[PDB]
Amino acid sequence: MKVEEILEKALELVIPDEEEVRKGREAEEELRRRLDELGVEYVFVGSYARNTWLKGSLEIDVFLLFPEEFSKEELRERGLEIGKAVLDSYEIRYAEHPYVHGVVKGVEVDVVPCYKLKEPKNIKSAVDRTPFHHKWLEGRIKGKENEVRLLKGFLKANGIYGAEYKVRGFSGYLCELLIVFYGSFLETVKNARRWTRRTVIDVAKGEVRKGEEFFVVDPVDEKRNVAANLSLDNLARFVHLCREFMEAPSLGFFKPKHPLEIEPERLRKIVEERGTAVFAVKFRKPDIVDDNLYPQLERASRKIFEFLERENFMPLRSAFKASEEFCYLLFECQIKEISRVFRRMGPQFEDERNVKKFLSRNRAFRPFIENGRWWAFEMRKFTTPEEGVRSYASTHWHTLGKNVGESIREYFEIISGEKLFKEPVTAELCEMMGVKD
RNA sequence: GGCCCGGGGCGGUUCGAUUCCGCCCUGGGCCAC
Repeated sequence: MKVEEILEKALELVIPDEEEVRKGREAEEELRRRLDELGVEYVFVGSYARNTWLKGSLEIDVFLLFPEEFSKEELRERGLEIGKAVLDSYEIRYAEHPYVHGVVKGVEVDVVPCYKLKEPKNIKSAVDRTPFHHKWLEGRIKGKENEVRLLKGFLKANGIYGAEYKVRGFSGYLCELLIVFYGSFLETVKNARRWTRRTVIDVAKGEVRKGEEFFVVDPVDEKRNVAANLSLDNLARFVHLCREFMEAPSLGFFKPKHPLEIEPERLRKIVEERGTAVFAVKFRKPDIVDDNLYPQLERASRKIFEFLERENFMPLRSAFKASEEFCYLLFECQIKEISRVFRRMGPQFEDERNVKKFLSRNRAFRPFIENGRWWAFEMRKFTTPEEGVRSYASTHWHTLGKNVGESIREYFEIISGEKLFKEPVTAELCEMMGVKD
């Protein structure tokens, strides 16, 4: 029931069993043949190549090596041809550049094209840095693969594994660098506890120093931060998870948390107990990829949150959720209703010039003096958050992200009350309000 | 697509805007890569 005892049973969840392992080898096997039969220069990389892949995440990455002189276009065309010829089923995919994804003997395969080079410089695209990352890692990580898996399993179970924008967590490469640095998962966890937002980990120099931000310097490129897209709050959650784990080790830290859905009735009661304004902006989800969508949801969410705060509705927290169908921007405010009149600060009494201009405005209530300066009562255009966001979203749709904003412009509604509790957002709402149990 | 930084125009808002809320062009860096 102590750390060691737990990490033992935890392996069971992160390490792939013989059947899954065999499936991958027989696949790498066949994949090899097909490529040699065309005599292509390739190099398996990624977690499959180093046996650092998490149980259930089997996927083979194959990078095709091309001469430095070949053209951008050449690589994609030939990469496509090759990928086409070797994959049972395929499907052009995209990221920095287009690439081929498919399945061989029942397993996911990625066929990426890149430039065969030597020495980190000369690099043209992040895909070229992958072989170097791989080289630096194969020798150093050998023998610690299960330590890598515990860390990945740990981060994954707590919703902070991937480095894509939907997650903003720890990339797999980062996890392997951490193991190489600390030696094991427990050592990584024990030290992470003393991590700060100013911590800088330098694998190449085997050093830990203070910086302006959390920086895990790439062994292959001292200027690149591997934890660049790890978010401040996600770094905080990890640090806090590590402290709690070392305090009360549990297998539970490696098991995915249950959705724990709730009945809209209890949710309705909670919001009533809160006395707050809970509402959502619902619009149609743009047909774009997560990497473009979620950063936009954050912006749209932030822009409106700041509108709510400068408009005095005392926002608490925000959230958002995407579906195949729609997107929801969720909000909770302390002010369900603010008055019509508010006070605008005017000039100091001595400034005759500005005072006259300030008093020249025809207002409904007659301005007054208070502690040396003039003030005026003014009337608002809206008195409820919902009412405010309807105005805001309607005229500032263009500042809520290029795609999200264009979608909001053509359609969006504001839901609240029971009507909201029926939408697919209860999970996000409970998280947002700290509903426990 | 998003984030950081820096320019040239603008609009609305305000007693007063470089500085609030936004929009055009526009140069550089970063991120998912």
